Amino acid sequence: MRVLLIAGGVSPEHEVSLLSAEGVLRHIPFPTDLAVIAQDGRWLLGEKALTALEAKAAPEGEHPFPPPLSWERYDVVFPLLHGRFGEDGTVQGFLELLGKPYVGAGVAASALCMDKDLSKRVLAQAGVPVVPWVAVRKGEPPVVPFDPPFFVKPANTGVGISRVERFQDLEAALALAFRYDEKAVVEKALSPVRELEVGVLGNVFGEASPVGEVRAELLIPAPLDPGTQETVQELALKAYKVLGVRGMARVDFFLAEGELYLNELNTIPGFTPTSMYPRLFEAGGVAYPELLRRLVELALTHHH
Amino acid sequence: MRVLLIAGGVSPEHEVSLLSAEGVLRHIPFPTDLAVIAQDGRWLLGEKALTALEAKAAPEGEHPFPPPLSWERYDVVFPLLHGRFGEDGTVQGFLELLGKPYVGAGVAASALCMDKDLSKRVLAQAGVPVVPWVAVRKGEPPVVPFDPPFFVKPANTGSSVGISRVERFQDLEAALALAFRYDEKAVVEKALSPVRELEVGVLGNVFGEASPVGEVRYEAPFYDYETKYTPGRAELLIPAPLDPGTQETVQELALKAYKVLGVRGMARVDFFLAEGELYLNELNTIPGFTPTSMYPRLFEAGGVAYPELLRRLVELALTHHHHH
Ligand SMILES: Nc1ncnc2c1ncn2[C@@H]1O[C@H](COP(=O)(O)OP(=O)(O)O)[C@@H](O)[C@H]1O
Ligand SMILES: [K+]
Ligand SMILES: [Mg+2]
Repeated sequence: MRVLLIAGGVSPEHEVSLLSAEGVLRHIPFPTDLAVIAQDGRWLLGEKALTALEAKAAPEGEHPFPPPLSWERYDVVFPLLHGRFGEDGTVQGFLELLGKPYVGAGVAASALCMDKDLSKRVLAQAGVPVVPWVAVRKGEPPVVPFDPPFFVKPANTGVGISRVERFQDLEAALALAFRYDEKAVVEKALSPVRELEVGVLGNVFGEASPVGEVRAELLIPAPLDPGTQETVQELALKAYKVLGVRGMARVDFFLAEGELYLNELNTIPGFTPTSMYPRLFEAGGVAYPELLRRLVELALTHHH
Repeated sequence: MRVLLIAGGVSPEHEVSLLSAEGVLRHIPFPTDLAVIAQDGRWLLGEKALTALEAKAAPEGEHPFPPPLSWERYDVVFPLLHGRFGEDGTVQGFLELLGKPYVGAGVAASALCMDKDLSKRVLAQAGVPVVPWVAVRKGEPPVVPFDPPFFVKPANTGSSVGISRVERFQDLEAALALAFRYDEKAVVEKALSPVRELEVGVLGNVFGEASPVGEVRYEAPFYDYETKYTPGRAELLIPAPLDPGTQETVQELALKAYKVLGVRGMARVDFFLAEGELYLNELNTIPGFTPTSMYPRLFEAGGVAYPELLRRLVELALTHHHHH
């Protein structure tokens, strides 16, 4: 079985995407070719991709989309792209039309988990705790029922984020966010707050890894009481199932005043050997080569 | 200025899509080329695409995806595909990576509006009244929180394909198996009867304008496939016979759901009216443009002639891409 690895991308996470590709290529137990999307959207195949990998940045590519890629020569595609044109369902839709099995969530789950507003609406309706938030659309004035501090983020970008401490500064933060997305979210900023992260693996019905914490060091496992550790994993699996995520997801939480809040589901998390998602499943008995093998196997299982 | 019209698809609504292409091609006020996705997934271009149209069905195609199209010839793509692979964000995602302006909703809104489970979760959270429902996975034991009669559907479907009305729990397993033939996730809704079916068209990007409210009448048990497209079988009341407050409320809820889901271009929003209570049934981001179709007739009743509706759909696509 041969695997195609697509990395880079036009998003600001182009570099960290290439760093994830280097770690995967160094440990995947399959023959794996690399294909790079340069920052200008054009593709690099063959040796120019590896050259772009070693340079850690591909500013300009060769082939405009769609690329002259021998799709039939690969059994599984691993979209290792972060952010826009990576985790938002566009590349997934292309692969769906190519008929190629691919790692990770499908079009609907990728687009939903990328939308900071619509994902919370789904999660809140399912009974999953999330931080109080409001959507603001460009032009329409904002209606914020809570008090500062807020976070003002572009809803679909995954840059333009501001921590607003005075209501006076809200119009400036919305103006900054609106130049990257027509819809913005305003989230109540919790403080003090701890960040917890847990990995899920599987198709719709996943298994949870141990919980980790970001304090920038990675506490693995996170120093959590037995009850809180369980609720984090339970809440992650529920959210994973409600959104219909496939393959994998890193589910980030907030812990404040003893309350858990689902922060974000990442369908293509950072994947260096030292990244949180591989380290969490390593702590759970799933080593990095085995983790990559299972992700490929799950891509084929869904494809029947 | 040149529009590429894409019709057909590998969804069950393939033949419905070719009918809509004929209606759009007849009145579109732009130079428009047709491309057809045959039922095997392979594309027909140029003269073969037009021949596939007169056949009213395209079983086999020539070019595998992606097709050898000169995308730089076309300023706007009009995906006139219904259902899976066309209305659910997959084709939209391809057009996004191509950098080409296209008519209709984006990736997220298309995928969300094609999922009868997730869409209702968003609408119910935003306070939009919906029918009580439950989702069921393939091979997962069904737990129906209410009592029959039911409507069992695949979560991703169109033109009433795979939908069953259930009156006994013994008939539920057979209704779910029929639904699982078209989707791995099913929905089980509480059947409303008697029910009136109200439909209203929306036009615009996120902040839309509503058409007059129309109504669907028929003698069949429900608005099924044969009723929807066999001419004369379903009768369209345009505008619908309603109180002023009722037509107003339908339009307000249509625009509200349209805005929450971030729909672009167009949508036909369908409602249930039962015992004085309204219920939003579903949103359709690529509605029909065929002779028995409600969307263009509603805007025609509202003063927007068929060529003008298609002109604004194309211009809205250009506005979003180049200016947002
Ligand atoms: N809860 C319900 N109560 C009454 N009729 C229903 C209900 N759900 C579906 N129907 C009937 O089934 C038809 C199609 O349902 P819908 O959810 O729109 O599926 P599709 O998207 O395939 O059209 C509707 O026109 C309606 O007549
Ligand atoms: K729909
Ligand atoms: Mg439908």
